[PDB]
Amino acid sequence: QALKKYTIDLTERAEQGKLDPVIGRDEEIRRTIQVLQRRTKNNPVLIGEPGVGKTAIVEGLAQRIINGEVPEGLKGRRVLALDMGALVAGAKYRGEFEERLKGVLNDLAKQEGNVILFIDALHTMVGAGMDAGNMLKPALARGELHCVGATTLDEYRQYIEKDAALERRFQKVFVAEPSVEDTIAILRGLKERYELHHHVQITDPAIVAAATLSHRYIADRQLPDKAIDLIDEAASSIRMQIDSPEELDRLDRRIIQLKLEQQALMLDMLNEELSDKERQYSELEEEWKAEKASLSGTQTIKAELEQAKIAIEQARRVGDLARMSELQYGKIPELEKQLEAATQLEGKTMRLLRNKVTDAEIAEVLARWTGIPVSRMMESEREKLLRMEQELHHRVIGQNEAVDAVSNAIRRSRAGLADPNRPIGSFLFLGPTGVGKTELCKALANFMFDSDEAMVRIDMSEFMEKHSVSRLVGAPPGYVGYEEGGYLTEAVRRRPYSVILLDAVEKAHPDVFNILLQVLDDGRLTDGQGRTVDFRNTVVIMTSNLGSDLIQERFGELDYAHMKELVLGVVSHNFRPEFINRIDEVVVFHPLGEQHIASIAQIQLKRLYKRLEERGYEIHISDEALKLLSENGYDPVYGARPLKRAIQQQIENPLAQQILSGELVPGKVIRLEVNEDRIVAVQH
Amino acid sequence: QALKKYTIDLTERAEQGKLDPVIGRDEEIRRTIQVLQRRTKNNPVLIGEPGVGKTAIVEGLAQRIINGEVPEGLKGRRVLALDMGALVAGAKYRGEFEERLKGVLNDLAKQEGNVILFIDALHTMVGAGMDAGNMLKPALARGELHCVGATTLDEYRQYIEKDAALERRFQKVFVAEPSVEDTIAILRGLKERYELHHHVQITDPAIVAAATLSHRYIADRQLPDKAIDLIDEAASSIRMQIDSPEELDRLDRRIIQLKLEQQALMLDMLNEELSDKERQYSELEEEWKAEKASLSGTQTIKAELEQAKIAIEQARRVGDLARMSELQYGKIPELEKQLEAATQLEGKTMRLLRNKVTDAEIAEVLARWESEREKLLRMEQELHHRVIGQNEAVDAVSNAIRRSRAGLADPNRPIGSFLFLGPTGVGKTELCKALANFMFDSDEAMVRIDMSEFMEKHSVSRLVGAPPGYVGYEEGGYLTEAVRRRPYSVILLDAVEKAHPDVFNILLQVLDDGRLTDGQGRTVDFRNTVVIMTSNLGSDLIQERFGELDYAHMKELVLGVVSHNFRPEFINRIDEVVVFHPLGEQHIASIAQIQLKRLYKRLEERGYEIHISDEALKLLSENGYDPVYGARPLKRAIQQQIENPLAQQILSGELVPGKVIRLEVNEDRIVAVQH
Ligand SMILES: Nc1ncnc2c1ncn2[C@@H]1O[C@H](COP(=O)(O)OP(=O)(O)OP(O)(O)=S)[C@@H](O)[C@H]1O
Ligand SMILES: Nc1ncnc2c1ncn2[C@@H]1O[C@H](COP(=O)(O)OP(=O)(O)O)[C@@H](O)[C@H]1O
Ligand SMILES: Nc1ncnc2c1ncn2[C@@H]1O[C@H](COP(=O)(O)OP(=O)(O)O)[C@@H](O)[C@H]1O
Repeated sequence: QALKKYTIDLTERAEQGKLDPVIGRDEEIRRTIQVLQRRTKNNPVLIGEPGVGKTAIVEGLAQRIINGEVPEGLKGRRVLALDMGALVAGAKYRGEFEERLKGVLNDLAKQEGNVILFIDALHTMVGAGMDAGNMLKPALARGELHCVGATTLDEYRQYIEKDAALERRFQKVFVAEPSVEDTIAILRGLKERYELHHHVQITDPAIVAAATLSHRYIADRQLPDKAIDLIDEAASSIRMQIDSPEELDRLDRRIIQLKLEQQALMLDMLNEELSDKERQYSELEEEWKAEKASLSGTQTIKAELEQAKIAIEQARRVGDLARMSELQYGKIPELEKQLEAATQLEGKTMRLLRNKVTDAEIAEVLARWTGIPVSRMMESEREKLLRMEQELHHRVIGQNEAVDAVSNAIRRSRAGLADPNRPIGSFLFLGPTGVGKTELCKALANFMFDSDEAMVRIDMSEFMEKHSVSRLVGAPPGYVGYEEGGYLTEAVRRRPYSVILLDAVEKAHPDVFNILLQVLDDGRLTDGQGRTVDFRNTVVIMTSNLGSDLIQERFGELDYAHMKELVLGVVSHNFRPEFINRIDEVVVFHPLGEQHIASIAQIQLKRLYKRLEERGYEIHISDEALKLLSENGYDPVYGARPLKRAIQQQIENPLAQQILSGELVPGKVIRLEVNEDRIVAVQH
Repeated sequence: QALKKYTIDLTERAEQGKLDPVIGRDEEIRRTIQVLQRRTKNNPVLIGEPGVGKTAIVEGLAQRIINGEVPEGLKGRRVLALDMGALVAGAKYRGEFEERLKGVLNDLAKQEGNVILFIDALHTMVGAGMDAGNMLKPALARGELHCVGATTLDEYRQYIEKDAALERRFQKVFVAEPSVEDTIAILRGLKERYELHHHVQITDPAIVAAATLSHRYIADRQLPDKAIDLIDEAASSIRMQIDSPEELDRLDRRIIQLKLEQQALMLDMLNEELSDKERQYSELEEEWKAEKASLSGTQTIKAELEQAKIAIEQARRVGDLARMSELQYGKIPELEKQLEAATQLEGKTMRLLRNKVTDAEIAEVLARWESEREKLLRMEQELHHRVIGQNEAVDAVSNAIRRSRAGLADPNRPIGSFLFLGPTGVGKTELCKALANFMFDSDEAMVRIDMSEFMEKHSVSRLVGAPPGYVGYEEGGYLTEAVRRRPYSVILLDAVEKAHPDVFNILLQVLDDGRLTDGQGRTVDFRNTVVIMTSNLGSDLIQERFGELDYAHMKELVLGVVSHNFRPEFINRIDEVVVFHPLGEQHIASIAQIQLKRLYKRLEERGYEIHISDEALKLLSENGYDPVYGARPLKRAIQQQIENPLAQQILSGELVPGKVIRLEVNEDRIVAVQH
């Protein structure tokens, strides 16, 4: 024969129950049977992005052939899974490939249409060394084969819409991703399957949270394959933690260590201590065996329940009379209620932990994938949001108003009250140059997701040309950066949960504001390569200096409201009404006071003492030296980077020179005493 | 059956202890035990760079199966290692290979989901002749097979990620290269193995030095394989030096030579000399046999100690009562103390020697294949070797190396920042190449980029990285992209006086943190390099008044001149400003002598012998040296004024070989004569 040599008889497998009873998908099975009951062009192809269960649609079609939900044009049909890889890979020679394939077509035509041929990965058939299309073509035209394809949409439009004859030989059935609730229903059927295998239980809140958080976060793989990945991987982690016991291992190491100690000593007391620890070890071991026996009985009774369900389906196919009522009314409710009695018994007895996969397990598995704070406000990030003013003032002294505004913005977003097409929050930082624009940016990226490195800083001062705009969106096809990628859009597509930091957007060309109009309108910024860039998870922050002299000269005896309205008017003179129209909340910075400069110096002393204690020195400072640093590092035009370069040039250059001179000794208290113009270090 | 015909039971070998004690890798065995117990994707493939013991990760999984340290469902599995190579070519028929593999797969269907299959180099399962992929692509989805793959990343990315009916029956259990201390941990168990085969002793400082030098120097292979091969080859080296001596060879050649002479003379005295040397040879031979007997007894009783350890482990597994305490209290301490007595006895008697493995043996195995002070002294000495002159600059760079390579400076700043001030062509290129030839051990382990061409606005668009679709684009980038090509080198920016303020902004970004991104979004670090610049105005002040002035106030005056020309804060972040003198007579003489050395090497390999006169060297010194260029006019003047009349005369059929070819002078020429 040929058919047993190359194909996989799926109806025999579904008759042996080795498949998945996939719930739903009723319209796609209907449209596949609409195609398969035609006269010519009997060839549906199942098209969708991978993971959506096109193989499962074919297997569910086979299960409906076996049970008999099909019309009277498919009953008794066999479904055979041709393996396109299993015909190419023997052909060394001229015409041994076509030998096999003509053998397959003669045996299927001997069956006389009684065999629905199934071909998975149909885009292997076309380019496989003329080969396989130009023999199947006279059979696919006359309907004497019954091919069912299964392919990704990209391989469809690449390997078939090219070759138009084999395009019209087939027929599309567009398969869409399932919904969230359909994903939940699918996973409920698959829970009822999977708890036979991993010997555990699954609580349906973990199922719905798994589906929702997988749809929220995993943006490469698609439903339901990613949800099944999460559920199965958590089931395997719990199958580990059945036999992971740690306390028995600690007690065994303790008793063998005290055994070696007592055997070396042969005052004693250790016969008594070892007897107590052996008694505790035996009790924990017997409790462990009791838990194992409980889980074994629960698994066996769950397996007998599922075999009873399979047997009552056997009675639904065959048609025994008393067997139906007997199996149902006896076997289903009593086995379910003592399955729940075993469930509450395991809830009583599992001290040595879980057999029920909770949502925290899903959080641990998805955190091992990516690392998001996946779950909700867990009173650690939530109290962080309740002290988000304090959390931002942990690193950024001063500028209370913008801290409050950004805190309110993220408090709106994490509660789900943002308009979910816009990005998380637009910001127009104003005011004096170099106070903590970038420090608030770093602190925001820090206490948003990870750290200061989950950002993209873009100097907008460099973009002053038309081809600069074509750079930062991406060059259109047939041109240059279309080879070598866009600028902004690639930086977003690498870091999808990030912060975009612009720098002096007023120094940019007067048209990049229109790209920002698209950004702050809807957060899709279609690049040069024609694929969308999704800003709905990010935070766009823009910095400027359009009223730095205006704010520094009028901060005295003017409140926050008049300052905001005045700088709104001035920015309206500079910018356009559309651009400031799309902004969520323009904040206004104020100039710095000398106590804030002293606080910046304090934080620099904190980080410098940390670095030099990692180096190995114990250094103290007089506050007079702090006052000299504060007076030598502020100006109305530059701000606190004068303090930074003053700290660098007056500490980091001379004191490290004194260290490298073999002068200073690690461990000594090093008081940074003052000079007339400098700071001297002593060894005391 | 066919399992006996084509598989390798790992569990029987670990059952009889033939395999290796797997050390570490708890996490990867954990991830393997996860992926082995799922319902889908039930086939891991251990993926990493090759030779990191992926086979032994499977073997340690098998050992934990035998020792019961696995979860409950794995308790009772069988690990079988199917060879891709064992199956191939018993076939003249049209697929006898396929028949045998079908018989194996039916046997694994008969074993009913128990046998866990091992295959390494899973790409060979994909293409080897249906051959092994699509005979098993059913069995890799029908639950009758639990294969454990093992391959490199490249074969996974090609031959498995593509094949979409195979792509989701496999997970990437990533196995990384173990660290130095991890490799130490792996070696500390197999040291027990690697003495019982080679009859020697291994010491732990040699092990950590071997791991350190292996990770530092051998870069073809990786850890832990290369450290293990160093240990095993050192064991072979000591096995050779014990089993095979030198003075015995000298004495044997001497006695057979004097035996030849005495047999010839048949005055004598040689009967007496030969008898003395034969007595000495017999004494050394008997001492050598005594040493060999001592080492034989030592290693036999060491193997007895190890078999006592194996026997007390057998008594731990079985549970005999008197055997445990008997084997412990008898067999361990007396055999250990007389093994140490044999060790100190060999320390007394081995003269004719070595039985241990030391770090000197590690150096020997590395050569037949320690950092800061030695590298400091070798750096300074090679500075005095290659580049002539500029000993002040030698000391300046040596001071900067002593300041930066102590580690007590900022690791967020670039290492070497300088300004070469002096006339051109004096050896600035030579100094850069000597820096490169020590610090990265090649002359072109560096980057030379001139800055004199970048006076216009097209400097950041030509040095850093161009906008898309303009002049400086299709070479990549001058400065930034060379570091992406060579992250391990030294950077030069000659003629920085012709710069542009964007370049000064770039260099302040360099001297701040070293990170710098081009116009298309690639973050490039500079801190692992050395950046050097040049100017030629205070150099003209040097050419004016280097004589009768010092070096330090010279440095202060030229730093003031640079402060006139450059920004003070721009040159403030520079580590050290150096001064280059005009080399005048003796260094010109030396570099001309170097050019004469390479000329003499080529003319000696022709077969001549040429001696220069010092007067002709003075003519070359006066004709080639100039105050504006240095010595590249001296190079072409050497080329012309020597080689062209010389090659004129040699091809004249004139200068006979084998004579002193004296470079005398004419009134204006440099002529060679024959006498
Ligand atoms: N409705 C469903 N009910 C139950 N399981 C499903 C359902 N749809 C998909 N699955 C499961 O999803 C997994 C694979 O889904 P598929 O859609 O078959 O992925 P796929 O068909 O292999 O797609 P590609 O392109 O071949 S990767 C199997 O474990 C199926 O059981
Ligand atoms: N409120 C603050 N708290 C702590 N440190 C700050 C604060 N404001 C500024 N700094 C320091 O001041 C400097 C300002 O630099 P930057 O923010 O880059 O310039 P600009 O203020 O023009 O945006 C930063 O380098 C930062 O170290
Ligand atoms: N746990 C371990 N401890 C020490 N050495 C190991 C360990 N595991 C493997 N090795 C070494 O790795 C070598 C095998 O390399 P392997 O990883 O099997 O090959 P490949 O390069 O094909 O992945 C063996 O010589 C073994 O000594």
